[PDB]
Amino acid sequence: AQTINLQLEGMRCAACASSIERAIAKVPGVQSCQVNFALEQAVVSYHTPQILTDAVERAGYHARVLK
Ligand SMILES: [Cu+]
Repeated sequence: AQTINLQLEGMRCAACASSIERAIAKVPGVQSCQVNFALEQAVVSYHTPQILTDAVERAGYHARVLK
């Protein structure tokens, strides 16, 4: 697969982590997602990084790919 790391903004509580995890899981192609709450980071494996960041932004959070 391919794996990307995202730096997120706007997570304020566990419900935010859940919303983001759900937004990512509704993206066709995604295989796996983990969120680091304190650091506002996600690691996502998928089968379109722009697809992922766009989904997170639609859920109401900022997202950028880390390189
Ligand atoms: Cu929240």
